[PDB]
Amino acid sequence: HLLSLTRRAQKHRLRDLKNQVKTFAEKEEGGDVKSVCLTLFLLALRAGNEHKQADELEAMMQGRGFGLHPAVCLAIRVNTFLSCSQYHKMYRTVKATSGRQIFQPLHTLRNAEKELLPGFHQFEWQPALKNVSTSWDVGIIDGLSGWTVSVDDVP
Amino acid sequence: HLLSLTRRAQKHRLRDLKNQVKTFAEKEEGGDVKSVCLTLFLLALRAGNEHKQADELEAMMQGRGFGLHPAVCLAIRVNTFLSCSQYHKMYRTVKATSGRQIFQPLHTLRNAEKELLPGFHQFEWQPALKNVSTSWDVGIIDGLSGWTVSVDDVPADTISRRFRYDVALVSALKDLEEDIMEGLRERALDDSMCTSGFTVVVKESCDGMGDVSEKVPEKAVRFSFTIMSISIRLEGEDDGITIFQEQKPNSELSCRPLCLMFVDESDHETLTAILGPVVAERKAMMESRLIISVGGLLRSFRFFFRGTGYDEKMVREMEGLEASGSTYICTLCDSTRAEASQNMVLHSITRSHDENLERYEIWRKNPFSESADELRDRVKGVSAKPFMETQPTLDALHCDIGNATEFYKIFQDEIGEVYQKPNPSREERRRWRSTLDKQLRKKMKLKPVMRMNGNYARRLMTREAVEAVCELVPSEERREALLKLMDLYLQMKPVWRSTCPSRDCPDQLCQYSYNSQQFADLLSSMFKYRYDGKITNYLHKTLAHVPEIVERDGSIGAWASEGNESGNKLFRRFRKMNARQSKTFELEDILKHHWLYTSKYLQKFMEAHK
Ligand SMILES: [Ca+2]
Ligand SMILES: [Zn+2]
Repeated sequence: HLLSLTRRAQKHRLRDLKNQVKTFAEKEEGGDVKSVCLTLFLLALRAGNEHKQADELEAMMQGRGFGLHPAVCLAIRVNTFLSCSQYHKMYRTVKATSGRQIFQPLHTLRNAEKELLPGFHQFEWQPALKNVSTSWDVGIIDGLSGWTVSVDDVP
Repeated sequence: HLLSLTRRAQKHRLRDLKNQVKTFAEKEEGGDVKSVCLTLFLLALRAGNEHKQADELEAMMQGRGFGLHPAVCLAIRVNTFLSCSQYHKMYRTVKATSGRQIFQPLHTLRNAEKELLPGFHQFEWQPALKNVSTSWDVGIIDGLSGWTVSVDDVPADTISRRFRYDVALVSALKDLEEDIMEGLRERALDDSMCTSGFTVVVKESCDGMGDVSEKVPEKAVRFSFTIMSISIRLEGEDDGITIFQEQKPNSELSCRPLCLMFVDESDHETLTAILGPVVAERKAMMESRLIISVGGLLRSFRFFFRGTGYDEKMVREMEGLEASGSTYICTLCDSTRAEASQNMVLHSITRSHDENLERYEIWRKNPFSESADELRDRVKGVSAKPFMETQPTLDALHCDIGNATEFYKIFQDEIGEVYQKPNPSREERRRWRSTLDKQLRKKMKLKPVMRMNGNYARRLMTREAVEAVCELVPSEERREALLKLMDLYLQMKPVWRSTCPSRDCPDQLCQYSYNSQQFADLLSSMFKYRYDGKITNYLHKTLAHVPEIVERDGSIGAWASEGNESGNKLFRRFRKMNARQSKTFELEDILKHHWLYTSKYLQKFMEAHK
């Protein structure tokens, strides 16, 4: 079996096959040796339904994503109701195993949405709004809106 | 470019080269089209000096499969209370975006788990176990155990779920197959040889839980066991050679649940009905020897069980003793309350299972025709029949709580004058409590608790907090006194709370005799007003039986029941997140999910090299 054989035995077992493939590739594609034998693999695997093999091979070759945009992750975390600490646990656990780190750490989520949250973009009005302050970078304010806290009054 | 066309486009171009490669593969390599192209491409990649991708594809179709192993995935699903549907949203999410899916689908988690749960690996008990079926594949069984449900009898109302005991044993031990073989190799012991001489020591714990905010009573009970140590016996002359000893026995992550019921601890009727088959298994398993395929070979184990994780309420309940302000305070010794304020230290361990059985006989047959109080005295507190054997042992954690509530009550008394005024009212007690609580908040920063949990007792039994309330007590002798008291207590504390005192604190053991004696003498002297004839029972256990127990049973605190108590916390979160939703299915689901949570194989991946 040419699977567990050394390099140069598979070499001279398949010299004629690789010669025929290189000749055909030079005949039709200018000579790109790699892309032909890569699609040979494409179709050879997709014959038996193991589409999973084909995906991970198109995963390696100029892959889209080792990793995810940090926004997609922040979104993942908030949309799976993940505790911050649990997600961090997961991040450490999924990074230590086969991790090139994929998920972003937590502290990069915290500055990632400073764009998603309110009070960020600059804006204005004309004519200037009435009875509304013009400061535009005010984030989350508690709604009491200036309650004159002394006790004896309406509390 | 061939990278731009459709796959039908491709086939219809590259048909003839596919035919050529298939025919040559037939005549020379066995007809293997797949491998012949894999190693072809692999060698054309190694033509360029593109070594790194040649390696990625080299480790890609062998050994490791997909991005991260399924078991690592099941484990993360478990270790984060991730709902099945939450997990699929994430799966779709991370897969659709840049994948190369990494996580595995649910139905492969659901198919790769049956390796972790009980009821999967084969075994055989030699000799045959007593009154236990021989099928080795029982999974989760419902605990009623064939109850004759007809209405007119006692009703089979109570819901329960449970494994068969031995199957859970074998599953958690084949889980420990990794570490036992690593212990076998690390010691450089023989592997194929010395297969029938293993020895396992197993701590089991039981406990119930009140005010389970259900979603029949509120209280729930959880019955669990833990693998303490594994040592070796073959081939003779010597003793048990330890191979494995639990590094963190007190942890929750090492506490394996077996049975869950929606029952209260109090009704004895329902508790014994459910937990009976279990007692017979333990008693029936003590004799036989286990035969398991471990480390590649069939091998034979023997067992020693140590029931130590019970609280005293249940320890005394489960042993026929009367509870709990009884005259016979000690579970180990026979002194009354009076006899426990007189003599603090000189005592000898007596109580066990079998004598309790015979003395119950003395109580039931009544061969000497004695009156009640004296039949009470001949048996020395043996009234009800023991149904279950528990090591006569002390629990660490609740001992700390008792001494902490006593010192809290003592501090409340000392702030005011209790040895001046021997009869105060409740007003001064609440009043004394109020200045203590204010003093505790200003100094040490600890708000009060309705009840002193263990961590507040760790912060309580320290010298600074004590000197912040010593400053309230005006007399300088009572002050210096309880301060010397606190110091003596702090020297003898790490003796019982440690895993192995013979190694971690040998010196407190050597002066333990003297340190406990000086504690008891100074208490009796400068406190006779309070400790005339009424002492609590943990104080007894700790002034009479600790050196003897820890010398006898090579370690203490390592067997407390804390590990199981804090796990109820997780039980609670598992009733919140993974509800079935049904009581019928829901206990089974908790057990399933919690058994997985407590596996070690999955905890090796939870660490991932820290
Ligand atoms: Ca308890
Ligand atoms: Zn005793």
